[PDB]
Formats: sequence, structure tokens, C-alpha cells
Amino acid sequence: ASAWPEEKNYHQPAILNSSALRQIAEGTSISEMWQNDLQPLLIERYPGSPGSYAARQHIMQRIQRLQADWVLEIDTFLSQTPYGYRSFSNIISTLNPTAKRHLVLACHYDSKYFSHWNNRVFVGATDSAVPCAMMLELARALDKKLLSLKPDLSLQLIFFDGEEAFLHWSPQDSLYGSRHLAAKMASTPHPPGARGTSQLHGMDLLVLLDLIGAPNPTFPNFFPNSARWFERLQAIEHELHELGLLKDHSLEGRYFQNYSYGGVIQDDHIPFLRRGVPVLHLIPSPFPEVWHTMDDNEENLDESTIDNLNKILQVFVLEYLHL
Amino acid sequence: ASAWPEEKNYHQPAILNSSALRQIAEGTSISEMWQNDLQPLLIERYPGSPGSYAARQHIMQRIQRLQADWVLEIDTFLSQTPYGYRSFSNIISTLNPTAKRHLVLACHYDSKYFSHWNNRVFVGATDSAVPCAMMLELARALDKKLLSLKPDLSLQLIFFDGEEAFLHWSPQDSLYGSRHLAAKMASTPHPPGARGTSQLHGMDLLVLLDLIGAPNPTFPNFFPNSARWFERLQAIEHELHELGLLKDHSLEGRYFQNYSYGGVIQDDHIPFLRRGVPVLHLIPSPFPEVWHTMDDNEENLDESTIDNLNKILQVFVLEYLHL
Amino acid sequence: ASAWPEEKNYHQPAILNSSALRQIAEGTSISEMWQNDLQPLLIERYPGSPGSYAARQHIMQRIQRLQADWVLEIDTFLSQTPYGYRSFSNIISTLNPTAKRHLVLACHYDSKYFSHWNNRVFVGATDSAVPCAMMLELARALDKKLLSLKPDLSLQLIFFDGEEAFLHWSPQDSLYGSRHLAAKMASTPHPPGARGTSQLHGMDLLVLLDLIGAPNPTFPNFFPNSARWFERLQAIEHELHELGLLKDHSLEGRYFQNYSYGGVIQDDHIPFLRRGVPVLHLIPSPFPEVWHTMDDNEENLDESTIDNLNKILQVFVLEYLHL
Amino acid sequence: ASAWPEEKNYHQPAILNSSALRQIAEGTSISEMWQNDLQPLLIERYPGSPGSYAARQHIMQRIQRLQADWVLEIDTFLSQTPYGYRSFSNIISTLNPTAKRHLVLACHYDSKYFSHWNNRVFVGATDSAVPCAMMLELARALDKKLLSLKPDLSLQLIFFDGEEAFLHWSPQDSLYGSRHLAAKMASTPHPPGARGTSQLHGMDLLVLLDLIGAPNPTFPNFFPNSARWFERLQAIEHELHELGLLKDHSLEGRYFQNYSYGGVIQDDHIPFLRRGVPVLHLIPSPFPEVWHTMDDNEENLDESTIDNLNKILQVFVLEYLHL
Amino acid sequence: ASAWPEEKNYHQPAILNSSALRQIAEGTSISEMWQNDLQPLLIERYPGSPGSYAARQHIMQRIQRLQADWVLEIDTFLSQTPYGYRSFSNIISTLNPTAKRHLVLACHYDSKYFSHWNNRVFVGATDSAVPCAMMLELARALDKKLLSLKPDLSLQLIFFDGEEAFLHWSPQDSLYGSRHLAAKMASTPHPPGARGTSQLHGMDLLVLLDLIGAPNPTFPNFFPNSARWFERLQAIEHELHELGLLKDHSLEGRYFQNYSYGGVIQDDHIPFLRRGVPVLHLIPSPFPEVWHTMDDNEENLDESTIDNLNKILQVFVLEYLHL
Amino acid sequence: ASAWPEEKNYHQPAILNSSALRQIAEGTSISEMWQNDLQPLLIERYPGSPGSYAARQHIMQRIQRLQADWVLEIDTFLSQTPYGYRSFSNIISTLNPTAKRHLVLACHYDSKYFSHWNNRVFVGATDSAVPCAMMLELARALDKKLLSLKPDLSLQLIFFDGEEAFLHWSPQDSLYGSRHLAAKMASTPHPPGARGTSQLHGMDLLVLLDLIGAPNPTFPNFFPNSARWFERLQAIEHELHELGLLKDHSLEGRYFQNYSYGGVIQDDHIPFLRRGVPVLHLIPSPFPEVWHTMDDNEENLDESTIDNLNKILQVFVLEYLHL
Ligand SMILES: COc1ccc(S(=O)(=O)NCCc2cnc[nH]2)cc1
Ligand SMILES: COc1ccc(S(=O)(=O)NCCc2cnc[nH]2)cc1
Ligand SMILES: COc1ccc(S(=O)(=O)NCCc2cnc[nH]2)cc1
Ligand SMILES: COc1ccc(S(=O)(=O)NCCc2cnc[nH]2)cc1
Ligand SMILES: COc1ccc(S(=O)(=O)NCCc2cnc[nH]2)cc1
Ligand SMILES: [Zn+2]
Ligand SMILES: [Zn+2]
Ligand SMILES: [Zn+2]
Ligand SMILES: [Zn+2]
Ligand SMILES: [Zn+2]
Ligand SMILES: [Zn+2]
Repeated sequence: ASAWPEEKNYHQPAILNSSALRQIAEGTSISEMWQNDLQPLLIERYPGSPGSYAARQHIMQRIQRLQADWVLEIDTFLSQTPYGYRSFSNIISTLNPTAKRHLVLACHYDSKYFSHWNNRVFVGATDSAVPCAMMLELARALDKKLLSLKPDLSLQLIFFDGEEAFLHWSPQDSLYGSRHLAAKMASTPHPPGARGTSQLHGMDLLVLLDLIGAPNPTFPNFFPNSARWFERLQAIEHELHELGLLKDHSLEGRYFQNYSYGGVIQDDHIPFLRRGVPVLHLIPSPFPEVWHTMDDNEENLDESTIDNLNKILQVFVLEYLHL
Repeated sequence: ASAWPEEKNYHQPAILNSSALRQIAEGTSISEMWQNDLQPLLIERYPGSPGSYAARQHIMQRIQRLQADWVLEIDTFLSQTPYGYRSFSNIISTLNPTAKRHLVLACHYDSKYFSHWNNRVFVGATDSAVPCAMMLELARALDKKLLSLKPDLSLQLIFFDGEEAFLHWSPQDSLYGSRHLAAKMASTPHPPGARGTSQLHGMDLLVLLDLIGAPNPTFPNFFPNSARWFERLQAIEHELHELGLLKDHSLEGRYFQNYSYGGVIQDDHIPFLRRGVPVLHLIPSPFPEVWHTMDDNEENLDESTIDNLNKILQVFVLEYLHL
Repeated sequence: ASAWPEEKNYHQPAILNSSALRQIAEGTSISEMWQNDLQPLLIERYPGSPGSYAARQHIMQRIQRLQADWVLEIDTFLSQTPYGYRSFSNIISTLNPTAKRHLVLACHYDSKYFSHWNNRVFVGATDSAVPCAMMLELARALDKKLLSLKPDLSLQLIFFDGEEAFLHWSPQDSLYGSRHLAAKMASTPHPPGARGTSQLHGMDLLVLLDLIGAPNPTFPNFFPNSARWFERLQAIEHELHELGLLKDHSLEGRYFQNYSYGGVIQDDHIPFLRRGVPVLHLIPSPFPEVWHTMDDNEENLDESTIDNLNKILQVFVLEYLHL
Repeated sequence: ASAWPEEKNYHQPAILNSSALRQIAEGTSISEMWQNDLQPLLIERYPGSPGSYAARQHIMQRIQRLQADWVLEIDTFLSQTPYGYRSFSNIISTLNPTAKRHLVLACHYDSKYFSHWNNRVFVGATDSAVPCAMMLELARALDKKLLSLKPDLSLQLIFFDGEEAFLHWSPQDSLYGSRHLAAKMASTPHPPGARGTSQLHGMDLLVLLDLIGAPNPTFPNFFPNSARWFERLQAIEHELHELGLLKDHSLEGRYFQNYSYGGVIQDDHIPFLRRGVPVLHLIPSPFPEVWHTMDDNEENLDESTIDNLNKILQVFVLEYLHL
Repeated sequence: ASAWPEEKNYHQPAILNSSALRQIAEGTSISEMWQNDLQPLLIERYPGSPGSYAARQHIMQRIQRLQADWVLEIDTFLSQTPYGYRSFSNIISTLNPTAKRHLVLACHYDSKYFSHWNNRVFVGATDSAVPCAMMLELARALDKKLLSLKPDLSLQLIFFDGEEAFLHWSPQDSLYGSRHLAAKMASTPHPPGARGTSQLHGMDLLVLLDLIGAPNPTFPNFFPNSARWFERLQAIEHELHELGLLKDHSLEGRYFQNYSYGGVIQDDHIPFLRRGVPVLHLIPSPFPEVWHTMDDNEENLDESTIDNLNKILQVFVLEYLHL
Repeated sequence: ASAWPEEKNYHQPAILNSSALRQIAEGTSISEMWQNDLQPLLIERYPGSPGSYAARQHIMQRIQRLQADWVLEIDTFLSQTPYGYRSFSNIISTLNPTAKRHLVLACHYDSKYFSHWNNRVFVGATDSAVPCAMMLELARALDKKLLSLKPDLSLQLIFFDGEEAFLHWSPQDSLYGSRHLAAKMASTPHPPGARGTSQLHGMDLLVLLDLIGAPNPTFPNFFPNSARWFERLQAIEHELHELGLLKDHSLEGRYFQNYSYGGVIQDDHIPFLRRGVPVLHLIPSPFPEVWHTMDDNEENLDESTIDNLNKILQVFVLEYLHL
């Protein structure tokens, strides 16, 4: 053990001037994310399925064309389900694997298992194809600046498999891929040759995106040790609207209202939270109206709400890394 | 498993025109329940006592008289208590036992054990005698409609024994009939012959009443995955207000105030929720003034409030079931 | 509790003069069991298969034909397997169901699941078809005596489903019917009406047969608190030797060699022993040569050895029960 | 068992009148607490450390100077931790240990471990040095009236050690002293000689103080089985204001506000609540802004808020003990 | 932590010359142990009973007349049983409580709960009134030498309450008093002010006596880390017979045969063994023939076998302490 | 699943003839093992220590020099312990990692921690430095024949770290490296791409070596599901004797004796056995006399016994792999 694992407790942003912001809002394109990153993911992709194989190649192919030095890992594993043993694969994308600290962004890339009702197919556009597509567009839009990284801190993406339950949500029939990965990281020394610190120690903060893409969302501030970065979010939303860099957005319908909760949700942050990781959980209260219906689909997304959030997220990340 | 367990997530009411609502308002009577269903329950009936056996006979012989083909089971079992071993009996009443799905209403029929204090005896008017009687009046007013049932969905009622702690509320000393019954349904194939599904799968939704009977209640919405049905309950209160069918009512004091909660309450629903069954928990917050005191008696109930909620619950059930 | 649960510790045989022993030696026949009770069981009968259902019908219709008032129950339930959910059925046969105490004989009626290897199919002649048939011949030879029963003690038989592991022997994948049934009796009052005692209390002693059918077995004494009854079994072998009633026998190769063991074997008795019930475990050590191989077939059984042990077990039971 | 464990259910306060209230409000001194109880506790005081030992001395000394006949016990124990095995010591201070019923005030007296960041030290002013000094000041201010104790009910204080986690919060890295002490009282008979009642049964109400000192706190009503006593704190606050005995205080921003909370906090009360003890939990929501930073120091505390809260707590305690 | 807790691993006896032995064999009187120490203990003494109270006073009164500086403690506690919560009391007798290391001798002083069959009463003469009486006679016979203790080592006796089960032997209905005391000692620092070592560390070896008093007993050598002192036992038995200091004792019926086991027994050593304490378990294989019968009584003890063992035990203890 | 996990059930050896046996018996050298594999491992080598690191280097180096194409992996992980958190490293050495089936030889390469007593150091000669050198010598002696591997079945070696307990043996203070590695293989799919089979499924037989080196060992047959392979070791021993290829060896005192054992030993095999892997456990009963003392050193080892056992093990391994 040493002292660097407490650095995250004292870390401060580098906020951007109003000329800089302008640039960022101009650096991202909702319509190319729609075409190149999202539409290929709107397919039946439950664990084990052919579409699961397909979504996984798409993701790596998109990261591989970028210019920054990304390092991809495929973490494959076996577990028991209500239908038997099945195989699962998490996807992990890391700049600077050697660095001690990383900021982490994540979502889940599987879609719930369903029968073909009404000759229809479930594809989970908010749940969570869009958040996947948001993580990809961000890495494209900031690619040039991200090269800069050749504070011992950098960035990592995680796309989890097996979040949804197969049959009945339970402590054993849900969260396959994140219950797996959190335990593996708690048992891996980090950095190499370390005697007392694991890879979980290295996670500054986990920002988890889920159920995004519907008009008029409202996000709670969930956690006391993440409260100060939720506030940074509120402020970024505000200066942007004050310069009219957002569309179809009123200050009385803000996304980031400072209002609490208490009654937590089960999601891929629970394995890591139970082990002490600070979490910023970007999920709305309440859930889109189509949650887990065949109508959670492409024609029910609001182009504008998605577009506004890409801008807020991209700013936060740059601010956190001092880029 | 199979495909039918899904249907409950696609399920939608068949809502009532306002004419219908009129018929049903006048089709139940508060004065007949009060004396034929409730007064027989206002007695000492902790598990094992002679009140327990009497209460049990009364419940079953009221159900057995109606025209609909109700099928009764008694589920008797033994558990360890802080006073040593004792005997417990749950009550289950089912229409179309063989149908694959059932909407379920339920409450607890025991009363908590106290010593006689100043020659007063604890009867639990609110906790939960009124929920029992409300359930019994329901099966009467709708007997004619329910009879039709001969979408493979039907109705079921549960009266749990042993909700209350014998000495100190704890995991080991509370919720005796519910913990037992939830593990029993978990292990029982359903429907007969099945090879991969259980009776708990067949539970479309669980409505639990508890601590109903005092005036001015406020009912939080507790759980997201049941929230569409909590909304319905709000519609029903509203309109019936407009149609002048409630009494001593003020939209100031509406029972269903959408606001979110938690939560966070320990009750008979726990062992079922744990295993993946949707729940609709109708217990007020705050509790009544007289909770677990000797004044929880008959003279402290507001006749107008129960009359009102019998109307709301009766409608919900036809609407959920399409009659 | 009460006082009757003690009686089993004070209980003593009523031993048989040698005349009696003669009558009983000639009162059973090995050739009638072999063809009327055994051959119908030599088939593939892993849980869920069609063999399982057939085996089950055969067992019940053999019992149902005899003069003694046997009462049959089928105990059907659902469990999680490494192949997903499946259906299981235990068989229980009881004389004087209401008597407070019962001596219990038992074995497992399923066969282990294998793939067809060189067009051979696994039938488990020793494991445990012969124990089933031995149990069935018993209830025949003594039908006349058992009839007398109308000391509140009587007899019961159990045939467990699901003893064998589906894929890899482990706590979660083995002993499915026994784990389920032991928890069920643990929770059921006995006798009816009781307030402090259970069906497991009523279990005077549990005799489990398994892996019987090859020649030269050796039966360790496993448990102290059943050792007085293991001794009785040694008397019975000895004398019957002296009286020239066994066959192809050598006191060199006596089956019951007093020496101590452990132990240490996982089998259907575990969930019952765990909760305080005396056990008499008649499984050989070492196992047969052909254990879990395809040669565990009919042609490898020694007719003389089973004839011998049917004699020993039949006597024990009259002696334990006083007929 | 006996009947006395029911008394706490029916117990009622003896409300003070207006002449009394001004007496109490003038009887406490904020500057004496500040300089003589509080400043000595603003030191590094994590478990095992010299500051831990100084603090313990300080709390013991100050109680020893008082007239009332407090019985002091140090409850020292041993426990595994993420840094290996360690010794902890709870502080217990009892009037009339023989009395069967006690009202309990509690807090935690350790401070969280941190490395020194840029020459700063964590001293946990709100967390929970202020709560410690409020308990010492109330003992001084009420001393003469406490003498009256010699309704068999007295008062008791607990300073817990090891509340905080060494590395990352979990069930086995936190609440060291309160897990230990709860489980011991549960296994200790009270009053002496009893055969079926424990010391936990004699806890009338556990009032835990935590995270106190910042301006504008708001306290939720956490628990339905203490709600009537929360109500008493609101009435107390309101009448003290109306008499003009509070400083810098607005009825629009009051401390005890009748709003509930769904999703609770882990704290020293869990182990006693899990075993059925009634809790009044005096921790605010939201947490102070300075929570778990080096800025939770002396200069960020609000004098007037703490003096107001002292006066309310003192009144509450006298009315409980009919003094 | 330090180094003295490993001393027990290197500790060697001080063996006695053949003049010394003679003395010891002359120093003990079976007939006064029979009259003064044993006969008062042959009474109904189940937990809670009047005879439990009586046996407990007898024991302390006997220790209090001796001349060495014994320190008595009564450890009273509460636990749940099949019949409810009951109170229990262990008895502890210690020379030199401050010393770091102690040799420990123990047995249980409760007798099993039974109905009065045949107007008869169970008193457990082997189980374990005799071993109690043996521990007392030893302290009398060596009293003078024991004073010598005013290596930091000395001696301690423990008489456990609640060994037997009330209703059905189980992990929760057996071993009350030793499951309790072992956990308490693991959590107590020893010696005072210690940071890393508990009272369990201080136990060199626990010698546990149970079921003694019947002719022709045979004791296994159970444990590899106690094997070397079991051998000392064998040797003491041998030299004594070679000098004819024993009665009715043949070298072909020795008590201490070097022969193994493996299949452990459940008894009061399990709580301490599971936590690493070295155990020498003086229980025979097999159990007396009267085990748990009304015939386990005074007229079935063999005066001579008991007398021989007092001599072997007394020698071992003196040899271990170098006295 | 697939069918191959059944192969190990039907697999049969290819017995060597007499010309072959003399070749093997002459092909191994005890003096080369002694000076080049064994003496370097007689050092303090507890986890975390410099000797731990030297040992690891030594084992890796020696395998690296050999022709066959061993694939080496260091499996380093992190784990809580009685002295805090720590880093451990297992050593794994595989031929043909792709093959689906492997035969596994194993031992532990750490030494127990002790303080120095009178200038002596614990080096664990039998426990388990000798077993480590036997595994290195067999690799040398069979190298040329192992080349033949390129029936899809190869060979694998495991040196476990952290077998021993730091303070006192328990489920959470022992078997650090083998708990870790079992659970990982169970969650890893094999062969690559599989959807329902793990690496554990490919363990044909795990042969664990422990506590080897003393004169006159006797090994029990511990496990019925490996008994046919134990039988092969007896036949091997017997024919090697008859050919006069063993040294100082009597058929009256032979190593593999057909006697069973009831009550097993906790060792590195438990975690694989608990998940259904077949085990041949080569540990003797009784344990060596020098067990866990400073006398388990070089001078107390028996050369001829170890050379005999090498020859038997080498034969056994070739016959498994039809080499
Ligand atoms: C009762 O069964 C449950 C159902 C839902 C929850 S839950 O807490 O609301 N889980 C939501 C997480 C999620 C779903 N799709 C994407 N993310 C929890 C339990
Ligand atoms: C401290 O022990 C506890 C006591 C109460 C709760 S509780 O959450 O408030 N549940 C009470 C449910 C109930 C009582 N009577 C009818 N329904 C929780 C814990
Ligand atoms: C490694 O997995 C294990 C396999 C077997 C045992 S076992 O103890 O040998 N039990 C087998 C019982 C049985 C098998 N067929 C009929 N009865 C124990 C563990
Ligand atoms: C099956 O129920 C059981 C019965 C006995 C055992 S046991 O292992 O044999 N316990 C013996 C301990 C004892 C009894 N009286 C004095 N000491 C274990 C379990
Ligand atoms: C407390 O003392 C104990 C004695 C024996 C056992 S044990 O069960 O026999 N297993 C330890 C085996 C071993 C030790 N070193 C190498 N192998 C465990 C604990
Ligand atoms: Zn979802
Ligand atoms: Zn209640
Ligand atoms: Zn089998
Ligand atoms: Zn804190
Ligand atoms: Zn006993
Ligand atoms: Zn060892």
C-alpha cells in the first residue's frame, strides 16, 4: 500500500473558457453518430446470439480506426443461468494501461431476451444502444486531443455483457458481466509488482450510462462522494444554455435538477460500489415510457436530447483530464 | 422456461366508461361488510390461540357460500419461534387454479401478541382486519362478474398467518407464513405437467394491503416496475371524484400522491419481491396514529374512507381483468 | 415438544427363536422378485425421461396390489439444474400414516444420465435398481404379518428421485429429491394437530440401501448412535449361517465386519442426518467393480448374494417391529 | 417471558411548562462546551493511535468530575481488519445499572484514517467530535436534576469506537464497536437472574447523533416506530421559537421537518435495529458540504445552530425521564 | 503480536523417577472422591433446573476449601433453544490469571434433559459426573504442590454448561456453553494491553474428559499436533503397570492403544479446535454400553478403572508443569 | 453440453512390459535430483519473502532448460490475510494447452512461517520440498518421450503457493492459491470457443503429492472414484519388486495398502474436489514423525524410499498417456 490511491479525493477540474466550449459544440455531429455508430447496433443481441457476435465486431472495428493508442481486451467467461451454462464477453478499451489512475465510462451492450411477439423484435434503443453509440462518438470527437496523453491519470471504456436477466430478475439471474469483472479486478495487483493495491483502487470514478435517449429526462444526484461532480454537470448544462449551444432546451426542464433520492437502483455499478468505488450514475428517474416494450426503438428517440448530452459529456471528460 | 411468463409485461387494462363506473359505485355497500365480514374478526387471534382457529373458519365459510367456483387450500406448517415451536396456517383461495396466470390480492390475518394491559385486549382493527374484510366484500360485489370466467388470466386471494413478530422484529421472528409460502410456490411446477416454470412465474402482480382504515392516508408509489399500475390507481381516484361518487373527499387529501419514496418497508411482500415478482404495496406512509396501541379498535375507523377505497380497488380489478 | 420423541432411544428388538427363522427363510423367493419386480426397472430412467415415468408407475402399481393398507403419495417439485429447470418426483409409501413413529426403508430410483457410448445404455443394476426390488419383495413376503397393524410404531418406504449428479457432483448438483424432502418433513407438524413436533421427529431410524448387488460386499459400521442396530445385523448374519439357511457363504466373507470407519460418504441420508435423525447406511466399501460403467448390468449380479441379504433384512424388520 | 419489555410501548412524556423551558434554555452554556469539551477532541484519533488514547482519557475525566453517580466501563476487544488484527475500546457510562429500563444517547468517537495531504490533518469536527461534546455538555447541564434518580427507568451514554472503515466501507470493514457491543448485550441477561430477557430488551430508545455542526441542517423522520418521539422534537422546537429562546432561527427553515426518507444509512444503529431496538436517528439529509474532506474543521461550524440543538435535546431528555 | 505464543510448540515434560511415582499413587483416594466429590453430583441437573443450581454450588464450595490461590468466575449468558430462550452458566477455575500460558482441563457438568420414564431419573454417571469428580480430586491431591506456583505457565479448570441437546442434536441445538466461551475468548486480548493476541492464544493444550467410568475403555489418538502427548500417556500407563501400581489391569487391555481414527466426534472441543487450539480428547471408542440410558448410573461404574486413571492424569499434569 | 467430458470415465492405461520397466527404472537418477533440484529448495520460503522469490526462479529455470515445449504461466493475485493484504503467485506448466484433456500433477511450494527458535529455521523438507523435486526430476527423466505429444490428452504441472496457514488453520486462512485457481478455471471456457464447458471439466485426474520423504510411509485409498488407479499403483509396486528393481523393500511393508480411511484431510485438492474433479491424493497416514517441527530437515529424509517412489510414479504417468 501507498498514498497515490487517495489522490482522487483531492482532484479538481480544469474548466474551459467560453471560446473553448464553442469549439467543442462544433466538434460533434449527431447525424454521423446516428448513421455510423448507432444504426448498426439496433439488432437482436442477447448473450450467445449471432447479433451478439456482430455487435462485438462493430465495436472493436470502430475503435481501431481512431488515431489514439487504444488497447482492446475481450474478457470471456462462463456462468450458470436459468437455462444452463452460457458464455459471455465483456469488451474493454484502455489508453495507457500502465497509468495508475483512470477515469471510466461504461454501459451494457446486450439486449434483453424476448420472444418474437407480434412478429416483432426487441432491440433496446435506449437500453442501451444509444449509450454505446454515445461512448463511440466521444472517442471520435476527442481523438486528436486524446493522443496528447502520449498526474498519472488517463481514460478507459467498458462495454459489459449480460446485464439483463434471462427469466426473473434476481441476485443470481442478473448482472453477469459486471459481477464477474469487479471481482477479477479486486484480485489483480495494480500497478505490477504491487503488494497491497488492486485495479479497483485505480478507478477514480465510474460514470455509468443507461436508459438514455428519450425526451425530457431527469437525473438524480445519487451519492455523497460523487455529489461534487454531479454539480459540475449542472453547471456545464447551464453555461451552455446561456450561450444557446443547445436545442429545444428550456431552463425549467433541465436534465440535472439538484434533487436527491435514497432508494437505489440495481445496475452494473452495484458490484463496484459495494467495494468502495465512487460512482456517478447517469440513469433517469423515471424510466422512459417504453422501458422493456417493443416500442423502445429508433422512431421514439429524440435527436435533440441526445445531441445535447453528447456535448455535456464531452466537456466533462475534457475538464476532468485537463485537456 | 417458455414464452408465457412474458405476457404480464405487455398487459394492458380495459378501462371503464363512466356509465360502468356508476353501476359499480352503487354495487357495493359499506354497511354489509362492516357487520357480516368485519365484526367477526375483531378479536384476539395470534397464532395458536383459539381466535386464530375461529377467524380461519369464518374466512373460509364466507368464501364458500358464493356462486363462483372458488377453490380453497390451507397451508399448515411448523416453525421455530422465540417461545419454541408452533403451528401456522395460511389461507389461499383460487379461481381457475389451472389457468396459467393470476392476479393476486393479499393481507395478513393474525394479530400481534400482547399481554393484557389494564384489561384491554389488542385486536388490530387496521392491522389487518379491515384488509381482510375489504377483500371479502370484493369477492361479493363482483361474484356475478367473476362467475363468467367459467386470455388465460384469473384471480387469487391470500391470507397470511404469522406476519407479526412474537418478541423482537428480526429476520428470524417475523413474516412466518409469507417466507414459507414464497419458498413453496418457488418449488412447485405450474401449470401441472410443466417442466420449466413455477407458480411464482404465474404471479402477474401482487397487491398487498396493510394498515388501512384510518382517515387521510397517503400512499407513496414504491416500486418502478409497478409504477404504470400505480398511475392507473390515480386515474381511478380522480375521475370518481369528478363523478361525485366518493364521499367526504378533498383533492387536497387525495390518497395517491405520485411522489417517489424508496423503499424500505419490511412486509409480507419481501420474500416474493426477492425472487422476481412485481409488487404493488398499498400501505400508508406515515402509519396510523394508533399503530400497535390498544386504541387500534373499531371506534377509531372512518367509515367514509373505507367505503371510498373499496370503490377504487373493485374497479382496478375489473379493469385489470376485463369484466 | 413432548415426550414421545424419546421412545426410540429406549427401543429394543423382540428377537426371533430359531424356528421362526426357518419359516422366514423359505417364505421369500429370489426368482419371483427377479422377474416381477426387477426386470421392469432395468431401463434408462434419468429424471424427466420417459423411463422415469414408467418406473414410477410400475413401483406404485406393485405396492397397490397387496393386502396391507399402504398409502401412497407423490411429491413433485421443481429445481434448478446445470441444464436449467426440471421436474422431479419422489415416492412415499406409508402404513398407519397417523401413527406417531415409523421405521423407514429407502433408496433412489433414478439412473444417472450418460450419452450412448458404443450403442450401450446405462441402467444402474446395482445403483440402485436392486435396492428398489429388494424393497418390493420385502413388502410381499411380510404382507400377511404387516396386515396385523390394523406401541405406536409402523413402517414406511421412500424412493428418492434425483440422487445422481447431472454434470459434476457438488452441493448444488446432487441429491435433489432428498434435500427437498428432508426440508419438507422438517416443516410439517406430526402427528396432525400437533403444536411442537414434526415428521422428522417421528423418524425412528433410517435404513438406506445403495450399490447392492455384486458379490463379496463388506459393510462398515458408520455411525456410533446407530451401532447397537448394526450389531443386531451381525447376529442375524451369523446364526442364519449356523442354521444352514444362507447359500454360497463363507464366514471368511461375512458381510458385516464390525470394524469402524468414518464417514465420509455423500448420499441421500445427509440432509436427514444433518437435522438429527439416526441413520443405518448400508452401502458397501469398497464400491462394486463396475460402478458408473456400462457393465453395471444384469449379467454381473450374483443371485446368491441378494437372496442372502433379503433374508437378513426381512428378519431385522420383524425384529424391530415385533411380528 | 416477563411483561416489562412492553412498558416502552406505552410510555408517555411529562411535558414541561413555560417557566421550566426558560430555565433549561438558560442552563446550558455554548462557550463552556466549546473551550472545555470540544477543542480537546479536535485531533487525529483513529483506532490504535495516541490520539485515540488521549480522547478516551478526555471523555472519561470529564464525566468523572460530575456529582451524579455514573458507572464507567471500558469494553475492549479484538478484531480482524484490512491492516491485520487490532484492539478497540467502547466507552459506556451508566446511571443505575440495576434499573431495568434505560434511555440511550450515542455517538462515535473515532476519526477516519487519512494520510496527510499537503500538511493538513483530518479531525472530523462534525464527524463526530461535536456530537461528543453535546453529550458531555448535557451531562453537566442536567447534573443536579440527574441526582434525583437515586417507573424503573434511568439514562445511559455510549461512545462507540471504530465506526469508520479503514479502507473501503463494507459489512466487515466498519461498525466494529457497535457490532461487538450489540451482540454481547443480546447474549447477556437483564435484570440479573432473569432466564429469558436480555440487556437489549431494556433499551427503551436509542438516540444516535452523527454529522452535526453545519448551518441549515434538515433531519428526516426515518422510522415509523419512533415517529411519535420525532413529533415531540418538532413541538419542542416550535415552542422554543415561539418563546423566543432560539438564536438566528426561522420557522421557515426548521430542523425537524415532517418529510420521510426511503433508503437508509448504515451507521452504528444497524446492529441494534436488526435485533428490534427502537431508534431515533439524528443524522441530517443532505450531509454537510464538508463531508469526509479536510475542510470538516473548526472554522466551518455554526455556533448558534449547535446551541439551539443542545437546548432542544436537553428538554427532550427531561421529558422522557419525568424529571 | 509477539513470539511467546509459539512456546507451546517447543515445550517438553519433566518426567518423574520411580520413587516419585510411588508417592503420587499413594496421594489419591478413590473412596473419598466417591463420597465427597461424586455422590453429591448424581442428581437431575439439566440447564435451568434446581439441580443445576445445586451442582454449581457444590463445585465452587469444593474448590474454595483448598489451599492454593484459585480464582473462580461464573460466566452467565442467554441463548435460544427449541423451547425458547434459557440461561446458562459456565464455571471457571484459574491459578495465576495473569500468566500467559495455561494448561486446561475440562468436562461438562450438565446432564441431558429427559422425561421420568418408569418413574426413573437420568443422572449421567459417566456423562459426565465422574469426570467432574476426577477434576476435583486432582486439585485436592496436588494442592500442596500447586501452591508452589506462588516459564510463564500455569493451570486452569473449566466446567461447561449446556453440552447436550434439548430435543434433536444439531448445529444450533447442542454445545451452548462452549460455542459461547470460545468466541468470547477469541475476542479478549491477552495479556492486558495486547494488540494482537487473544486468550485463545494462551491455551497450550485443552484436555477434554467425557464419558469416563466404565470397564475396559479404549482411547484413540485423534490429532497430529497432540500426538506426542498421547504417547506420554501410553508410557505413564506402562511404567505404572510394570511397578504394579494399578489394579485389575492387564497389558493386553491397555487403555491407551496406539491406533488412529479420522472420523471425528462432535463435542465441546470443536469450537476451540476450529480456531486452532491443540486438543487431547479423552473420550473412548466405543461409548459405554449404557450411553444415554437410565442405566448410566452409580452401580455400573468400575471403581478400579476410575482409580487407575486418576493416577495417570495426576502424573501427566505434574509432568507437564514441572512440579 | 458436448460429450468429451465423459471420456475420462472410460479411459484405460497401456500397460508396460518387462523390457520397458527396466528401462524406466534405470532412467531416473536420485543423486541428480538431490543436488540440483532439491538442495536449492531447502530455504525459508514463506509468502512475500525473498526465499519465496528465489524458489519461484529455481522452479521456472529448471523447466526452461528442457526440450519439451512447456508453456509457463505465473498466476499472481491478491488476498486478505491475518497480517493484512498480500500478493501470491501460483506456477503453472502446460504441454499442449490447446488439448482438451490433461492429466495433472500437483504440490505446494511455500513453507510455513515460524519465528526462529534457538537459531533454527523451518524449511519443510517433506512439506513439500521433496514433492517439488520429484516433479522436476520426472520432467527430466521422461523428456524425450514427452516430445512425442507434438486421444487428445496431454500433461500439466501445478506448484501452489500459500497452502499453509499464516496463524491458525481455517477456511479463510489456508489454501490461498488453490481456492483462487480452482474458481478461475471453473469460470473459464475450454476448449476455446466453447459455450458450456470449463477448464475444470478437462482435468482428467488431479494427483496431489504432500508430506513425502520419511521411511516406511503407508498411503490409504482415499476416494472411490479413483480407486481403479490406486489399484494400478499397487500392481506397479508389486511387479517392480518382483523384478527386483526397488531398493530396501519388503512386500510386507509396502507403500500402497488396500485399506480405506474415514474422515479426510484438508489440502489443495478440496476446491477441485468440491467441484467434481477426480483426485488421487498421495499423502500418507500417519503423518511423518517430524511434522511441523524444526526436525523436518534434510538429515531425516530416506533416500531409497524417494527413489523407489519416483520409479513408480514415472511408470504410472507413461501408462496414463500411452507413451
Ligand atoms: C423486480 O425485479 C426487478 C426489476 C427491476 C429492477 S431495477 O432496479 O429497476 N433494474 C433496472 C436496471 C435496468 C433495466 N434495464 C436496464 N437497466 C429490480 C428488480
Ligand atoms: C425495529 O424493528 C422493525 C419494526 C418495524 C419495521 S417496519 O418497516 O416498519 N414494518 C412494520 C410492518 C407492519 C407492522 N405492522 C403491520 N405491518 C422494521 C423494523
Ligand atoms: C468428486 O465428486 C464426488 C463423487 C462421489 C462422491 S461419493 O462419496 O463417493 N458418493 C457417491 C454416492 C453414489 C454414487 N452412486 C450411487 N451412490 C463424493 C464426491
Ligand atoms: C445424530 O445426532 C448425533 C448424535 C450424536 C453425535 S456424537 O458425535 O456422537 N456426540 C457425542 C457427544 C456426547 C454425548 N454425550 C456426551 N458427549 C452426533 C450427532
Ligand atoms: C490445527 O492443526 C491441523 C492439523 C491438521 C490439519 S489437516 O486436515 O490434516 N490438513 C493439513 C494438511 C497439511 C499441512 N501441511 C501440509 N499438509 C489441519 C489443522
Ligand atoms: Zn433493461
Ligand atoms: Zn402490526
Ligand atoms: Zn451412482
Ligand atoms: Zn464519516
Ligand atoms: Zn451425553
Ligand atoms: Zn504443513
